[PDB]
Amino acid sequence: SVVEATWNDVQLEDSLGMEVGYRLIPMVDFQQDGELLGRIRSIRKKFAQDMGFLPPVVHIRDNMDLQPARYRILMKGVEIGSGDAYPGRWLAINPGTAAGTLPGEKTVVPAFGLDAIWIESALKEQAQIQGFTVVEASTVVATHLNHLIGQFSAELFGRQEAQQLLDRVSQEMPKLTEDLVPGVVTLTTLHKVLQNLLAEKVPIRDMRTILETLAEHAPLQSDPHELTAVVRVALGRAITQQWFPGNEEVQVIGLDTALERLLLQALQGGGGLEPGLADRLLAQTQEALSRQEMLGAPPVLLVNHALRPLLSRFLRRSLPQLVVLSNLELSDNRHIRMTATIGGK
Repeated sequence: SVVEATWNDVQLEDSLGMEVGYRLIPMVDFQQDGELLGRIRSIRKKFAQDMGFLPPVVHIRDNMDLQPARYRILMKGVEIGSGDAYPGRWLAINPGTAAGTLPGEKTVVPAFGLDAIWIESALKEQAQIQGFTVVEASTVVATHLNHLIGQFSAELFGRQEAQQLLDRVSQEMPKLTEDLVPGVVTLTTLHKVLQNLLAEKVPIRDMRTILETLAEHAPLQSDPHELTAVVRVALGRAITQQWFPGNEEVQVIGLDTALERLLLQALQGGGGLEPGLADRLLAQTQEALSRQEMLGAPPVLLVNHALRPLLSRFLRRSLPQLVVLSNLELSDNRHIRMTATIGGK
């Protein structure tokens, strides 16, 4: 080569990254406009003021093995999503209800999970008025990034990100922090708690309540999978108001009184559930899920407080659409009504 090899030639693995074909470099250009880097900043901003932490910088490099207009989205090196985005063009998408068609390569685009037609620039006002939603091309990439962050936010929330958060908390209630870590709770434990929380879509903007609650219970208990369940109940009014806004009815999914004990039994001296139960749940569970999807009701299962740690650990890795709550985490001022059940069909 021209210049001698130095340690600066060691590229470390990026927490969150992106690779881009040459036809897309113009929208990821530092020097030129950067039509996309604007949209990425707005995602990282609107994520911290919303989910309570700053996602890690998106390291974008180009890679010439890719098609001209293809992007890969990477996490810690592994590709976690990819798609095609064409700069001169726009995208037209039916929300499921519009009528008409249009000229183009019909593609079930990966960013939205809907069917949609890439169209050229001038058909805009017509596509909007036939019933379509018309987006720019950077917006396609950006929207695709945004789903991937809010689906991997548990694994993007690394220990280095937890310390960085602890330092933002520590400048607005320094009392709280000075003696909770590494005093009563080790940063390992705190991180395992906030990660278990981000994992089930539970916002952690209320550090005031999470540290107050830990500092109360940490001396007499230090299993994260146990403190997690107790921070959850501290956040009950906030979790309730997440999936059930207003003070109207609470149309939940529940499980059967016998099935409850069936599992409650398998809990005590069991190291895990047995194979037979397994496949019955997921079918019987997806059964009740499909009813609520027609009725207009949310996908929330409401279980006994000792069953939630493990129905969510078991069901969610198949149907991550599913929210698994606890009767102890709902507000009392709320009217319940189990409008779908998990029993003998």
